[PDB]
Amino acid sequence: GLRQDSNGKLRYFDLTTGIQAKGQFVTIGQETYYFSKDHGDAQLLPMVTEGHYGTITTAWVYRDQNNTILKGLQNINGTLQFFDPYTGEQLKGGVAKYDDKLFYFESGKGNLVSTVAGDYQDGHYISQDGQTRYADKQNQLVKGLVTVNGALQYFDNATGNQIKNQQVIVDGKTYYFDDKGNGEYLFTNTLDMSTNAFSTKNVAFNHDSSSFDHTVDGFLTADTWYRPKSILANGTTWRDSTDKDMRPLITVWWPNKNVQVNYLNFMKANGLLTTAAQYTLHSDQYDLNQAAQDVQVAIERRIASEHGTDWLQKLLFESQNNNPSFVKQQFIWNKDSEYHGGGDAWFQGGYLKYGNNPLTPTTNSDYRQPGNAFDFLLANDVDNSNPVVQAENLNWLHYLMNFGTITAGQDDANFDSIRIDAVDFIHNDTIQRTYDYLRDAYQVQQSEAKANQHISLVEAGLDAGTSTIHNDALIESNLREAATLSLTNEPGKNKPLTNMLQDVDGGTLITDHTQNSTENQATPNYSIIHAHDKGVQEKVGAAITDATGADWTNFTDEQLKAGLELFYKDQRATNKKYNSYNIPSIYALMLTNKDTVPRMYYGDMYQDDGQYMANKSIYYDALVSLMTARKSYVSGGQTMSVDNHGLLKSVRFGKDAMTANDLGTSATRTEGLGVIIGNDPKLQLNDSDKVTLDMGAAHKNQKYRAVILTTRDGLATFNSDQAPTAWTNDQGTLTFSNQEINGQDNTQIRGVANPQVSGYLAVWVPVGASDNQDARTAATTTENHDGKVLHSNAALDSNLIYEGFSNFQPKATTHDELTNVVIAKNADVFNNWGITSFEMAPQYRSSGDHTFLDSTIDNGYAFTDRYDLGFNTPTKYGTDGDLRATIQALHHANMQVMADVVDNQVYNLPGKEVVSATRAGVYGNDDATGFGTQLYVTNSVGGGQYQEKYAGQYLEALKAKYPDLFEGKAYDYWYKNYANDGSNPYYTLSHGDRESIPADVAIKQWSAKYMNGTNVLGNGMGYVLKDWHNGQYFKL
Ligand SMILES: [Ca+2]
Ligand code: NA
Repeated sequence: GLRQDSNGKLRYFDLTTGIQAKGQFVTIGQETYYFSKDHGDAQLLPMVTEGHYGTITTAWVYRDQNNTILKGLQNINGTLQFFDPYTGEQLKGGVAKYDDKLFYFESGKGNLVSTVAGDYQDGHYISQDGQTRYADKQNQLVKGLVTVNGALQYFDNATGNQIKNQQVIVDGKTYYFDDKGNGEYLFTNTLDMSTNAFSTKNVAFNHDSSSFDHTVDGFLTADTWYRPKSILANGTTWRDSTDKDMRPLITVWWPNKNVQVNYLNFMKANGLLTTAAQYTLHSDQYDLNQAAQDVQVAIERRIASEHGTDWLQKLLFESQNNNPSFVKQQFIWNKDSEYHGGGDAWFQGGYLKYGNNPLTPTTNSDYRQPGNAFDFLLANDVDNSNPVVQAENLNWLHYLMNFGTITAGQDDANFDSIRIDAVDFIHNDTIQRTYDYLRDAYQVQQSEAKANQHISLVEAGLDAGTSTIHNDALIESNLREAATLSLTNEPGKNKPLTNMLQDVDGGTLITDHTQNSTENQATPNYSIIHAHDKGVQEKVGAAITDATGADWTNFTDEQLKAGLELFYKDQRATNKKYNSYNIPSIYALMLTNKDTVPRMYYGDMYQDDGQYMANKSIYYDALVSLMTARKSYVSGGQTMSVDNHGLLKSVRFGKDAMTANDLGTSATRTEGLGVIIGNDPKLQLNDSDKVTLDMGAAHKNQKYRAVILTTRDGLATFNSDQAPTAWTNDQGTLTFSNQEINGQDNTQIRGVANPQVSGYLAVWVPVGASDNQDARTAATTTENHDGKVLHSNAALDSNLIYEGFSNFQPKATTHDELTNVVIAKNADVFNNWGITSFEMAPQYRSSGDHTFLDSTIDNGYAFTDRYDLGFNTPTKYGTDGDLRATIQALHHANMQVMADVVDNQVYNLPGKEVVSATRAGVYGNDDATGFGTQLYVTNSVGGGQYQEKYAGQYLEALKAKYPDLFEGKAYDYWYKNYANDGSNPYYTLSHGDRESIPADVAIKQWSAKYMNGTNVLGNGMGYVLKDWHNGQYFKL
């Protein structure tokens, strides 16, 4: 070990190999020394006790017992650190010179971990032989572990090839080098194990499963206990082990030196070793190994004293004194070694993509191809490319589309249509096959009569190319996004309303409102401003976190209630910090524009500081008046322009009048409407200027009356002809000005700032409609020949969807407050507004696990058992009985009912397995991180009682009735291409070929073989134990 030479100089010789230590640091008993690179002579580095870490103008520094700033190399608390010799600023993640040699100080704590061969600033990279290399100032290849322009980097010693996206062992230390070759230290490896007689007795009794616990799929974990050959009873007397003897693996074996060091120091601090001896990353391994064997003595004495091991379970594996457990304190066994986050880690810290390993035959897969623009989002990502999962998705769809029949023999209690949740995150083949189901079951492709009985929609725009190719479902129009530019912002922050003249998705036209006199041209679409998520969840989220301090995905009912109070107070004020401006105007656009199906959001009409439908919003009357006027008056062609005062003027002509010169039928006279919208609350007209609405040739010399007028304090609303009136001239033009018409207040145009309008809003309809005029157009049975399921025409436009929930509804405190009970009770209210399609929330039982917003407010999107729609105990919305009664009531009130189909993910599956994992982002793209690729313990097995009962149960019958669904099939779809030069995305026609699928394999419970991946779980890169020297996993 430590030995003096002839002259009394101290030198060090490794305790196992006998190799002299030179140019390195060694801890010996209590002291840490450096041994010079020349003669190997010792220099004692004094232990710094007392003193504290601080800051300076902001840079961390370290001050001694009496407050002096320390400079240079320092031995602090059994670590070596380096502080700039001028500023005293601590170095972290870089090199410093000592003894004219370079040492690296890791980025986490600034601890000295290694020697670096050289530091380079003046050479240059080259490409040779298909590799990247680095040439120094003399144009000579650089080799080994070096720093280049301040980055730690590694060039293969033999070739000079730079290493990228790999973990590399250099001189006994393990590093990761990223996609640019930029490195980071991970851990110091253990040299080699004791081979004394003591160690031979710690060896495992055998390799059988019964010798180890906390195993998964035959692999060992950090939590594993094992049966040794022998037990040092009470620390003194070796005996053969029995089948009742188990000891933690981590009392005898460590994955790296950091963990062994931390282990000895932890056991020190908890009374199982007392010694002046310091244990550091510079300790001789021989001493560390012996120290661990000595801790065993003290462990065995305490096991004899306490007649058991429960104290040791707690000591190593539970939180003690509000600290993480010993295991969880270790880098390789915690989230720090998973490198969470990144721009592609949209939720939950990001994702782990599953792959294959020869040692994991039960979780391997031949599939896992995303087959769409996106892959991961949340929780356990379902592999919807897998043929067995595709069959299961058809099973579940059929279940939902026959839920009343299936569960109660009630054929009037089944869902009619679907929303495809997270459509761009699931494989195109399952989307195409889903649309074939609906074609097979309901003949939607035969005519609008059938298609319009089953109006489905997806959560995407024009990028949902499987949905647009044959318009099997509505895509979302660009109105929301356009309105967010020009209407929803505070004064001074809106763009001009000219962006509302065309509805355009990344440069592609969905529909043009300017002079729309045609049909069957627009892409069938739905228009919204808000939804349960969109435009909402992160604004409430901010009132919550602001009033409370909680995070937007995880809070208590009490903190939520508080945030909602602030939220609604803000909503009802003119000056809004959290809430959207101009909401009634935007609804006016939605509810009068041609060539769309509008969707009403529940939360724009009702407030979540009340139970379902209890508290009307400030906008409620305006939206009711607009839905009422839509049903009575809205039909025919559209025109739209923005005048010289910035006012948007939108006219609908009435039934059968497509252009401004058409006369239509006798019905036309009393149909049509005009809308004037401004976004300038300071608008003032001069005395001579006019604002005109050109109502058209069917509306000459005609009396109009208001639906909506802008007032000082809000909006005046009128649902009858008893309203202020105005007259068209002999050309059909209504004329407004800065003066009132016939002394009628609020008939003049002027900008206004108030809680319901920030700019100007007026809606005018012809006087004289009969009490139940209905300007809607019925669907016909005429056959389609163009290949499209939905067609954007007067009949499709006559539909109206209601999204009948909000995330932030409170839990019901009584049966009568339950959402689904209240919906059934109020079914005629929806009919009277003209709702034709009732979009219910996802009805699946919430996992309740608080791992995301959806599983904290229990909205139905985060579930374990996708067949459990409220059996035994209710969901947030009611029981399975309450659901059937709701669907019944809606149907008897002439509405279709939408099932929110969530194929993307499953939450909270308790059964564990082991699968190969790499970090990935939403796109399914591998991230270059330190975690690399590791076997990983996943929470991947489960489902629930209803998945067990129903999954796969319908497949044999479905293959008999609709055999085509189980065949392979060629199909086309549109594919969104993004341009290099920053010009608009463009669409190309892709071909797909879905596989044949089986009907005889059920997914009764989920497992990893059927998943693409999972959100990161925080277990670490090395929770599944292996030999880090050679990468070999332990396996029973
Ligand atoms: Ca997915
Ligand atoms: Na050694």
